[PDB]
Amino acid sequence: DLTGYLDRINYRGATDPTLDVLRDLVSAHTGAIAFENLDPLMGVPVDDLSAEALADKLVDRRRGGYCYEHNGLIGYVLAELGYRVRRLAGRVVWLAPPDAPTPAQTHTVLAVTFPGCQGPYLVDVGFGGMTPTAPLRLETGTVQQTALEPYRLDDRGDGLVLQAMVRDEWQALYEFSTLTRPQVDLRVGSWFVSTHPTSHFVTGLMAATVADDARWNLMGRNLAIHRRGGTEKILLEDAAAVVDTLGDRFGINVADVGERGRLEARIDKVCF
Ligand SMILES: NNc1nncc2ccccc12
Ligand SMILES: NNc1nncc2ccccc12
Repeated sequence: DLTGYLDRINYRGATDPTLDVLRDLVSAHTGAIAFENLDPLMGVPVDDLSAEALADKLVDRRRGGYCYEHNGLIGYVLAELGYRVRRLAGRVVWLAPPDAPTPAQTHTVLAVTFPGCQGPYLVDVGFGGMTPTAPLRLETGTVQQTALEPYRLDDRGDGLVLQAMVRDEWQALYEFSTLTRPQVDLRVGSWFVSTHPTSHFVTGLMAATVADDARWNLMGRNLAIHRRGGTEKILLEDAAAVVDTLGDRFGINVADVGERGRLEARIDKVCF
């Protein structure tokens, strides 16, 4: 299974559990496998978070996925390579004020260590739209510049909060505990966010990729290309054009979802 994954992300480097390999893997993964919620949008739950199910979808079938699928898959890969992987749970606070109601635990991230590491590293390749394209030092206060935006971790209560410089200000993305969460808890969270009528992944369409000094973000029919210099926004004309963008620009095997007419009609009723 390891080979199939490495070919999918077009990785060619060494496979020893080191910092450089972790960097190169995260970079290759985020540039190759899109974030998408086509399953929950089409009424297909994300329930099965085993190595076999995630590799079947994200590698063999050339589909994307969301946080549970992305960090699930890379978590299994890193474990096989010799990294120590702990799975964590998070609450998403992006664009919300500090007095917003407590969000559900619907995000999952990884705490990663390896032979000779000075400290633990945060790995998150599943936070569609703003996922860090580098492993980040799991330490507070330090500004950590990536290939795209800079990131910063801060101590918030009994846990931590990940922040990123978006446009002109520091934005809180998600807060999380560093306590290990059992697989079953992650399944419960993934079920909620993929099946609940109020979930943004059920009511709408979201897709995201990086290629390579730019972010390609899609919210329904609204396509945004974020570069270091600025941002360009494209209003997609119809549901048919949205599907084309998902297949071409985002590299998703849209045929896997089923008949294109059904996907177009779902996008038409939801986004238009
Ligand atoms: N799939 N996990 C996620 N859960 N809630 C909100 C999110 C917002 C952006 C990206 C991923 C998210
Ligand atoms: N470097 N500061 C930055 N701040 N906001 C957005 C960015 C997007 C791409 C690259 C850099 C960015």
